[PDB]
Amino acid sequence: STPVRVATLDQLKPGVPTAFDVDGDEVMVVRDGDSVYAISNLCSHAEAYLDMGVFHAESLEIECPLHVGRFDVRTGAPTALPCVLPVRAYDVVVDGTEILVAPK
Ligand code: FES
Repeated sequence: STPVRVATLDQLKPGVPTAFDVDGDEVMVVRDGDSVYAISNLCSHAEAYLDMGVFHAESLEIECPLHVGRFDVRTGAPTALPCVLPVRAYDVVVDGTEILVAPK
């Protein structure tokens, strides 16, 4: 009603974060195994774009490229300084190989 289709699951390399426009909001999407996670692409610490940082599959953290703060991709929770405030997490469903993200 309606979500945003960003990509097909296998168009995403596992562990490689990308960003998509979801109804005006920029959203970082990343595959781990067969799971897909989505959070705001904008770091809460200062202006930086999380998809251009480093994804840590073992801990499910995205590391900001600018001051290397971290967020949990499952929840948007800040998990390493200097990030101290969470970013928005987006609900994601994979349906028939299509990755669908619920808009804000
Ligand atoms: S802008 Fe992301 S840690 Fe500073």
